Amino acid sequence: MWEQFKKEKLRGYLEAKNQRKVDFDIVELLDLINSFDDFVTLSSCSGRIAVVDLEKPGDKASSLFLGKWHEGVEVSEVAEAALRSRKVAWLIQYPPIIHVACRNIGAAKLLMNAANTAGFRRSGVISLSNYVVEIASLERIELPVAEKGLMLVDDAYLSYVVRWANEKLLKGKEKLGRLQEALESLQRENAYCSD
Amino acid sequence: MWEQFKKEKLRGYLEAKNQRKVDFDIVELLDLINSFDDFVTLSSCSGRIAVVDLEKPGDKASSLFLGKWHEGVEVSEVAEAALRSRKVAWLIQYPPIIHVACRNIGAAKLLMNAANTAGFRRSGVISLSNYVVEIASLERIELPVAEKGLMLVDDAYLSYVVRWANEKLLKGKEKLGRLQEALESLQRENAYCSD
Repeated sequence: MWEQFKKEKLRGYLEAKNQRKVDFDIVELLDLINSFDDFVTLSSCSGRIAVVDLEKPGDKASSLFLGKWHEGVEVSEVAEAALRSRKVAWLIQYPPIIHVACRNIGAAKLLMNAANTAGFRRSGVISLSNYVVEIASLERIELPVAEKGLMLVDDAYLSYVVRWANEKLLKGKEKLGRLQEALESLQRENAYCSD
Repeated sequence: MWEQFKKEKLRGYLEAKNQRKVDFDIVELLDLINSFDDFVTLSSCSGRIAVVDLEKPGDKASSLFLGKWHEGVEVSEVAEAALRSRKVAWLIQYPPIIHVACRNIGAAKLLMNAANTAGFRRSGVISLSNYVVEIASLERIELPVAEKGLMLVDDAYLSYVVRWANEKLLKGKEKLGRLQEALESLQRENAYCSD
């Protein structure tokens, strides 16, 4: 059952790589994870900062992305997006989130422990069925900044909340890098020895 | 091992109830949870809105609570707190979070499924050891509103973000109520029948 399950999920990942529908900056991590026998990736996001045009907060049905960045962003990029709002522009920082199915309870514990080592608090098994571990962090810089193309906050305040968003996104990338290291250190234990 | 583990943890909960160190509005839920043989509560928060005086964002070491509410808050209460800041006052909404140890994998799956039924996305096993299930939600209204007793945002904007915070806190309480119902519906199956 596990090998057939992993083949199905891995086919989904390879199709997303072919369609260029995987965050370029964690293709390595995800490849690495899938190179363990007892893991298969399900989904991932390496973290982002966005500006989203929203009628009401949490109204995902009204939502339109005004701008989206997988890396640190200039205050200027953010204002630019916000000035294009037709409803309320929200600045949103999404931290990294990875889902990995694990073959058994020991494999889940291994991955959870590495995630924790890397600094991902709030990592957990979100489905016991195929021990799907979520590796994640607390998910809310989320604040309104413009309405119908007009700013709600002054340039100083915008600058402050963007710098903060940048700094959080970077810390997410740091933790992703550490997790890749940890898994690489693990995986490469006998890279230079047959025995 | 489980009964000795549960006795230790339950003693911690009863001591916190005696010291009035448990959120009054989920004493019922937590009691109910502890009335299952296969569960024991570890910790909980029923959700809150706070204003916190912070040097930098996430600088928990500089943090001082200027105001804290377990229920919906008047915009006026929030401004009042913020005006007392000596550093940067942040408005923070914390959603409900419950930790429950479960006796076996079936018990974990049961609790996770009820939590999901109630609307707690992002519920998971955060330690496989004693199947500690975290019941929780996404945790960030978090924004700066005053500095050294002076407002950074206008009254309209403050009103808007407080209303939003109120609405999120209420939805957390709704989900807590639903989870208590679900567990009660479960627990009371043979309340009126010996057989």
